[PDB]
Amino acid sequence: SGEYPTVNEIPVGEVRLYQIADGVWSHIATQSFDGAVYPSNGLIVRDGDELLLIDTAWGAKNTAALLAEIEKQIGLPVTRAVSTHFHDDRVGGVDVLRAAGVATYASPSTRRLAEAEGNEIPTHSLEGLSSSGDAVRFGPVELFYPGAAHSTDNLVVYVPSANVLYGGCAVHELSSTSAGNVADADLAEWPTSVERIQKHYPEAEVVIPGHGLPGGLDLLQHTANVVKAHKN
Ligand SMILES: CCOc1ncccc1-c1c(C(=O)O)[nH]c2c(C(C)C)cccc12
Ligand SMILES: [Zn+2]
Ligand SMILES: [Zn+2]
Repeated sequence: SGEYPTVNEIPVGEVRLYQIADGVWSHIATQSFDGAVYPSNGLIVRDGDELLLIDTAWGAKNTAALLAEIEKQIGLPVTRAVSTHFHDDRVGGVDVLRAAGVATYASPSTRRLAEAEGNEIPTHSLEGLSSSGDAVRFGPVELFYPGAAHSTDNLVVYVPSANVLYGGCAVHELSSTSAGNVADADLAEWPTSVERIQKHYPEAEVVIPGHGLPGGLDLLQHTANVVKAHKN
């Protein structure tokens, strides 16, 4: 009923959308992993009379449910998707997307890692993102590679028309007390990569983490603080 969705308010097997700004939504779904249940976020950005999707809904059935929710709530076709790193909360569902007519994209680094992991693999490679600080345009967004953080391949996404920064899993929500799933992380570089984001996007108004509640620019500093304390 208008608050940001959580596991407790998403019916089983479902997806919810949340309007962030004009022509910008997040998508929220839940998944089980290793016997625990987690929420995750992605992004939807209006691209004229089409939509750009950022990240899957963490699984094939969740991603089918995401497409249905988009049809119900927005009614414009999803024509392209970008996955922001190789984990299953970002690429799990890419095969569903690909069979629904969506063109799927990721950096070459993400594609290699996904393949090596046994995860679903986006079709198209995003060049121009291999060095930290690199940025490229993709429809209505900018894609930015901040350096290694949550993963070596993590990308962030900026929506310039709305000053929305989608941090993905490199950015944590303000209630977080730990650095989340750090299996593939670079704890030592992560603060430096966050500082690069802070420097590049000083006008961000909304910051969306890969998991949990959006907020403002303070999510960036909080993330650096939690990572440094996990490493300590
Ligand atoms: C282990 C604790 O993990 C987290 N705890 C809090 C929030 C997020 C996670 C988490 C993340 C992340 O931090 O991005 N990725 C996950 C995966 C990925 C690898 C699919 C699976 C399970 C959990 C997670
Ligand atoms: Zn991840
Ligand atoms: Zn994640």
